[PDB]
Amino acid sequence: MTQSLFQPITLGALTLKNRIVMPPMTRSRASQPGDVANHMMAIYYAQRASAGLIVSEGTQISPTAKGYAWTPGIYTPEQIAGWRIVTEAVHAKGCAIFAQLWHVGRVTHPDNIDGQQPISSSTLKAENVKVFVDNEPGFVDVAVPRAMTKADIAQVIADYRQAALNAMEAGFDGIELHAANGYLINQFIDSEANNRSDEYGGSLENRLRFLDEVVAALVDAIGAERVGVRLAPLTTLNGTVDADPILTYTAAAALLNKHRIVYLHIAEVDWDDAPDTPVSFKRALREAYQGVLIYAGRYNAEKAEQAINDGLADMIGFGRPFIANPDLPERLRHGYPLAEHVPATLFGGGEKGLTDYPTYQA
Ligand SMILES: Cc1cc2nc3c(=O)[nH]c(=O)nc-3n(C[C@H](O)[C@H](O)[C@H](O)COP(=O)(O)O)c2cc1C
Ligand SMILES: O=Cc1ccc(O)cc1
Ligand SMILES: O=Cc1ccc(O)cc1
Repeated sequence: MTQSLFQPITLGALTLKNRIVMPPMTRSRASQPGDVANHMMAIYYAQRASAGLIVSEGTQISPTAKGYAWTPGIYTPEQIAGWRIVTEAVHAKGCAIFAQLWHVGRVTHPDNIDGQQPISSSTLKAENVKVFVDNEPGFVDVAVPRAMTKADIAQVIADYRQAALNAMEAGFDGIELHAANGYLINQFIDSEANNRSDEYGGSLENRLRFLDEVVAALVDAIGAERVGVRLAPLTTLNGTVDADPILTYTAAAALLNKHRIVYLHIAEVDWDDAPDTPVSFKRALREAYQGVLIYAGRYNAEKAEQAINDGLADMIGFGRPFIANPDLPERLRHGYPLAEHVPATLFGGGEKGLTDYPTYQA
């Protein structure tokens, strides 16, 4: 029935139109050279501004934080200006937008990071994990990362902190820390991906240290009311696996709650990796974290409404459906049929498969 889904909600200093979120979705359409957010991306996001909140596709915080060809960066003056075009376009439509600050850690190839060697919590390679390269050739197997030294850690935190400032300069309403889907921070969090012997490995407290320090920096830079964090407790598609996900992530949620981050975003499904997410686990997260809770992963109107009314979620993200339906909210509200996206145009290319999905017309 969707009544709650269409109720507004306060997100820090923002008052959002509804509970629908356009989750972060890499489309790899950044202008070359320079990986700059561009005009077609601005049109793309503005077309979907009826969402209550838009979270931008992952945007790398540095040259070595990139994992896929043509993804937009947020560290150069040009990239900031490029993103500004996007946020202004989105704001002109009346919608809030957060920048997803990204660092892929070991999920990359030297070709995508100026020949450099990928960094990670440890020297563990992601099993059968491929990334894309060039400016095109194709997919290639990820490389072997090198364990991050204390200097590396201080640098990445620095890059995250500056990226946050750059996001504000770019006009974003806030930032989302990508600590999910097997990327850098996730590589510290999950036990089976972190084999460090120092303060950033071993115990649960140590495995959460990097997340704690990065968030501390982000909050210090732009305020907790403008900081969101994304986690992926149960999925493992990109190579990260935890030994006790339920405990690790309930703890992570409690930790983030202390930082008073504005929202916690849970990535429940990653492609066809949809692990059963116990309602009991969801209720524990609801108690561990008291802010705005967002979930994304195979939701339809019914399941979204039910998640909100059961007290499990405050907002719900719809990813793939938003790709093919710029007016997704209107369709969900009326029960109009949803167009399906074309996998072949998800990444790279131009406007085709990006801005030419029409709004609904009976
Ligand atoms: C083309 C595509 C690119 C994605 N890129 C991102 C991203 O950059 N960052 C992220 O955290 N999740 C990313 N996601 C995951 C989505 O945000 C979302 O959690 C996922 O698609 C599950 O929701 P859905 O079943 O409604 O599509 C991507 C998904 C797709 C389909
Ligand atoms: O096919 C191109 C491509 C670019 C970046 C990716 O993330 C995935 C695919
Ligand atoms: O398909 C690209 C992709 C990028 C980042 C993720 O978090 C998940 C998917």
